[PDB]
Amino acid sequence: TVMVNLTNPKRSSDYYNRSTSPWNLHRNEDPERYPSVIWEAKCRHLGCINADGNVDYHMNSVPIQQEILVLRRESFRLEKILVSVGCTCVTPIV
Amino acid sequence: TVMVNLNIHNRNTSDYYNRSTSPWNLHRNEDPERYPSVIWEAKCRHLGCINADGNVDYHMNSVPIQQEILVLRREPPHSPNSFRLEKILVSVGCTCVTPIVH
Ligand SMILES: O=C(O)c1cc(NCc2ccccc2OCCOCCOCCOc2ccccc2CNc2cc(C(=O)O)cc(-c3ccnc4ccccc34)c2)cc(-c2ccnc3c2CC=CC3)c1
Repeated sequence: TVMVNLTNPKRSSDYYNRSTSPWNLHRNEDPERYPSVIWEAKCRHLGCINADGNVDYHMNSVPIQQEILVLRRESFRLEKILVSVGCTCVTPIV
Repeated sequence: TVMVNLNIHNRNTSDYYNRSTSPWNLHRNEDPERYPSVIWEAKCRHLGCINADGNVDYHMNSVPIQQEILVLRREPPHSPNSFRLEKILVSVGCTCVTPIVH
């Protein structure tokens, strides 16, 4: 137990819309948490968008996750959580 | 100023990054004055994206995906706080974007 003294690009980025594996954000709010609001990505399609603007289901939209530090009120407890931050397009086999 | 229970935290030293059409490499961001002191950040391998033939198509863009994250910053011992909470940006991977539509 220690004493701790206490700009988001998602407010302006457009990759979620122009990606071949686009996504949308879901608001995760917790007033018992710092940060109080985090935004999690959910891939928009199963497959990926091809050059004709159609979903190619052989390719796979998958979410990229990042482990982040959060504070949970207890005075706080330091914890780690897994957040989906965007999606990428993968081939199922090389 | 708050009181943080660090509980069981201690310092430490999928293959999408390769199968993606916008593949990336991870680079070591190290700062002994920070917790976590090491963060692995992505840097896209190419300006373009990989096409069905396995070559790079530069009319498409590989771009990094960023996440704002909390980190602990070391405070001098003279200070009543052990740590200083900060926000930094980390690239977690890359995506392939079209530069223009239609
Ligand atoms: O097995 C597969 O097929 C395989 C496929 C891909 N990349 C191609 C690909 C990606 C995604 C879907 C299909 C793909 O291929 C389909 C068959 O090819 C049709 C040919 O198209 C020409 C090129 O197109 C691309 C080239 C690069 C990236 C994305 C695309 C296609 N998307 C696209 C193109 C364009 C453009 O303007 O061209 C515009 C948009 C667009 C984006 C967003 N909103 C829109 C809205 C409206 C209109 C367009 C859009 C999307 C890589 C690997 C692979 C991945 C990783 N390691 C390896 C390999 C393959 C081999 C070895 C290793 C394997």
